Amino acid sequence: SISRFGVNTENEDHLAKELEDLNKWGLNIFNVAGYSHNRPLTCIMYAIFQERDLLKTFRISSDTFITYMMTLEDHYHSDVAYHNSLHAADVAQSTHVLLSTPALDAVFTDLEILAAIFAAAIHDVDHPGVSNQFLINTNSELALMYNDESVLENHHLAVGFKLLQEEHCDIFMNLTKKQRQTLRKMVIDMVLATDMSKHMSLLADLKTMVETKKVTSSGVLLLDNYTDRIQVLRNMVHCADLSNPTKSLELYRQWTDRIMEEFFQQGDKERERGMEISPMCDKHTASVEKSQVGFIDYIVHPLWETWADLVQPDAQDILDTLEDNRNWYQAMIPQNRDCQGLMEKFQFELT
Ligand SMILES: C[C@H]1CCc2c(sc(NC(=O)c3ccccc3[N+](=O)[O-])c2C(N)=O)C1
Ligand SMILES: [Mg+2]
Ligand SMILES: [Zn+2]
Repeated sequence: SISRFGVNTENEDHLAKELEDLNKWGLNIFNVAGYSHNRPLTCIMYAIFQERDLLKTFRISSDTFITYMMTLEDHYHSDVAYHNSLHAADVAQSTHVLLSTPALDAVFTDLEILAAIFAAAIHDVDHPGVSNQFLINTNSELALMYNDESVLENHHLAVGFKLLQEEHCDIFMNLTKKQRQTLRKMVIDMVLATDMSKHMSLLADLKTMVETKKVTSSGVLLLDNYTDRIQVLRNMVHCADLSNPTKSLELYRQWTDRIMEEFFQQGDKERERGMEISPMCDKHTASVEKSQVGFIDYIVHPLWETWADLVQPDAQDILDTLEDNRNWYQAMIPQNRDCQGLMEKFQFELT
């Protein structure tokens, strides 16, 4: 029923109401999902692009764009609990908001805007619901093909890009050859940066950026060159990928249930195979609450606190919500040694 929102629906009134919060951190993608015949990704990407006049700027037809997004959305596994199209929509919509932050006003080109939103949308496509390390230890075709390096993240790129070639799917058809090679380079860089094994190198570099930042007379970050811009961008996308815990508790509890169920599903495959069970993946032993606090203290808060620095005072509410959600889980509970599970799970790579 009628694609002005690019999707079928029987509650355009409630879909519209919900898309009023398109530009806000508080948008509810679960609701957009429920009012779009579970096409949250197609729906939110279609809204974001009209909102940013991106289809105009890059001469992308509504049909080309809906045809591609639909296909991209088809390539997220609906039987995977967390890494399905709801996640991709969320990260896309979250990048859209981060891009609007006042400290970054007019800092990026339209091409960079396009790349960052596209990267967010494709960053987990065709995710099988198991980790890089799982794929490597079981000798998956994907691990062989990509030499055990950012295996899934290489696959998300191949797939997202491959789908441009489907009939009526080339949303970049009208870019210049130069724009296209620049977009490809930036998206590759951003999607590779969503590999959690890089989290600590990302974060160290973001801290250096923070410590020597410059802001204009207005109050807006001064980003000297390409190198500085793509670095903010790769951090922005990693932040969006890690934004679940900074969202209202109503939303984060749902994201938590989902990733826990996907972790448990990997653990069962590990148990079934006689493998050691990855951290947080053993349903018989996991403790969500304890894990929440550790994950927020060791991974999420250190990052968002640095992003909040970069763009101060813009991200203060984000940081506040994050601290409230942490204390919510903490209250249910009756340091390096303690962080060891996260280190094992994320496999931080030295550089
Ligand atoms: C106790 C739970 C709470 C939520 C959570 C985790 S781990 C986690 N996220 C990740 O592990 C993650 C983050 C960035 C990129 C990839 C992943 N991942 O592969 O799961 C979340 C979350 N909702 O983002 C542990
Ligand atoms: Mg990923
Ligand atoms: Zn993701």
